[PDB]
Amino acid sequence: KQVEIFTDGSALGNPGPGGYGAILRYRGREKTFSAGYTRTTNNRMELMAAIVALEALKEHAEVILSTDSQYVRQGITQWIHNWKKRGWKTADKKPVKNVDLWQRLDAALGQHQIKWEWVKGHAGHPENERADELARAAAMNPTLEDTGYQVE
Repeated sequence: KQVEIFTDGSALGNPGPGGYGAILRYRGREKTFSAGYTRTTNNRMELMAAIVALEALKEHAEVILSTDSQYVRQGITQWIHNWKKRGWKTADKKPVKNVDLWQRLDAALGQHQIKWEWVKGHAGHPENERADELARAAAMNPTLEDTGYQVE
């Protein structure tokens, strides 16, 4: 009884309009999530896609989460454990970039058993390609304010 999640996010500027797409599959069926923000970044949308998909889980699960985001992979596999040791601050004592979303992702995660699948390209990954199409459509017609976005 595993849940398969496929996520992607993108933006059209640095900061610009952006959006996310997430696909959840469980016991044969599929659910889709997508929303666009007026001023955000690619990395924030890559993170938001995973957050929204995991927050949709209403009971503890065994999850296989597939994403091609290098940023999410680096946070999960390289950075988050050390950021927690340092109180979510860098060496210059500033809050970690996108700390709001990393902390929200950590809350959305830790209740589930997650196997991360770090995919590279779209070839052979149709759900990831569709998640990208959803994110791009959302970026072309954004409705929400990414209140946590901060310059730099």
